[PDB]
Amino acid sequence: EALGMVETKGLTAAIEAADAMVASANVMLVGYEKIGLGLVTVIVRGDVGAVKAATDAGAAAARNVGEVKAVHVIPRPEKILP
Amino acid sequence: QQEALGMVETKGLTAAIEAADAMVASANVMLVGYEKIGLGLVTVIVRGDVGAVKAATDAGAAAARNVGEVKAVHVIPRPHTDVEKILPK
Amino acid sequence: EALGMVETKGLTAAIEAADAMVASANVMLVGYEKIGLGLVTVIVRGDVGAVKAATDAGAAAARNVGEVKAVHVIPRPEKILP
Amino acid sequence: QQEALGMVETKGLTAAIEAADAMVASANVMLVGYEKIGLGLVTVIVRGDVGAVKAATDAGAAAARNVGEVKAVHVIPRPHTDVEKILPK
Amino acid sequence: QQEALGMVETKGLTAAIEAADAMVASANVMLVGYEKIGLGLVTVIVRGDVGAVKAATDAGAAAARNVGEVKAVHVIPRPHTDVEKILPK
Amino acid sequence: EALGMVETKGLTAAIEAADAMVASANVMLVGYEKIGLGLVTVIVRGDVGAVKAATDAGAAAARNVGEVKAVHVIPRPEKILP
Repeated sequence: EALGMVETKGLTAAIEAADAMVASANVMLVGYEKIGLGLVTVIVRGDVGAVKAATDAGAAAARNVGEVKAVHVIPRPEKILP
Repeated sequence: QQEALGMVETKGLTAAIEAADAMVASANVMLVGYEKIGLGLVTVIVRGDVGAVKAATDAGAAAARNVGEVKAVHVIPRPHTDVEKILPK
Repeated sequence: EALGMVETKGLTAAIEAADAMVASANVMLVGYEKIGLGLVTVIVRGDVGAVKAATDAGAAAARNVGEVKAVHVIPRPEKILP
Repeated sequence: QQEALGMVETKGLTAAIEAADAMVASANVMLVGYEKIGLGLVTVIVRGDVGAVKAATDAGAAAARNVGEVKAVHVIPRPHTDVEKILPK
Repeated sequence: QQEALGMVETKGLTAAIEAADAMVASANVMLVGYEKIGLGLVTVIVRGDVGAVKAATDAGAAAARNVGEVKAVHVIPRPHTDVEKILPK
Repeated sequence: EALGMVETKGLTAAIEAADAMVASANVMLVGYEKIGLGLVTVIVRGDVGAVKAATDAGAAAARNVGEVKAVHVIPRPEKILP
């Protein structure tokens, strides 16, 4: 049960990422995190395969809207989230 | 391709309220809400038909431009079963 | 029943605007909004005439304290506020 | 011209607490509170007589300057019926 | 010199979650939590033995560097009676 | 019963200051304050002597981690805090 995240500059690029990820595979949206400097992180949860597929599609879709600052998959054993 | 989310991201809140007003008066769109992400950035979100949403965002963006900076303008067509599920809310 | 707003860089310029607007005409102070980057929006509600008079006086008074970033009147039919 | 609001806006919180202390010890002014607006900006607000408020803000600004940056210093004379009504509180 | 606090401060949240994961898998350290201070800065805090904490922070910092910027890496040895008392929590 | 504070750029430098202050003298940690721009203020309370000793040690320790923006002691008569 992996965690996946797309970090963007702008919220529009983050919602675009969230839409692309959930349509792409069997992943559940955990939520959003605002850390300032116009930075928003979109977090998904699901099996490793579904998470890797979702983040690649979420990053590719956000890229067309705004600047993607980070794309990452953590195949974890939600304790690690804020 | 029937249901959609629309957004106008501005630098300044006045430009965002101006966008929200122009959107709802220009097309058959319902205001979902606002989001503050820091750096003076505010996102205005609307919901309605893809055609209505594309028309609202173009009018929202044009009206906000007269007040402040518009940083982003975007339309996301949605499945219609859980249109608002992808929003932070 | 119009909405009026003065957006400033600095809070002192915003409180100065709020004071000038409420003394100028029959307008009710809705509140303040902080959006970061030192930006503060002062919002008033009242009839269109009273709102246009208040915002012109609020902008002119704030100008003497700090930098006014936006001045606007919306003659609306509070649903549109955050 | 009898009741007034006073403010000292600083870059840094230490300079703001230093201003608040200098204000209350220098003149017959009551501390209303603080406001954080981002960009490291903090506003200290005082209430009292116009004369006392002008004297407190000058001492608050001078004391804060030794600690940090002072971005704004201002006095607003108020009607006395609803002195604090204009504040965000 | 037995109990310690460790921290990795990053620009970006993804780099912070990556640090948190690398820390807990690399050494016998417990994740305390996160702190957002603005400017896109996030601090990840761990608790454990001084040796384990120095090993976790080095692995957390190295793993975060592959994702984003690491702004600070630090180890604070603690008395063991009230290890977490100094944290903002 | 004085107030003492160390203002830093970064949270790590602030926690380092808090640790150095509490070990240095008989001072109680009031708390932390985040004002944005990566600025964090660490506040202590105790007798004037203990507070002056704590802030000097807290500033010296933070200096080795990050940039200290302010160091100050107020020998007060907690009303003055946010």
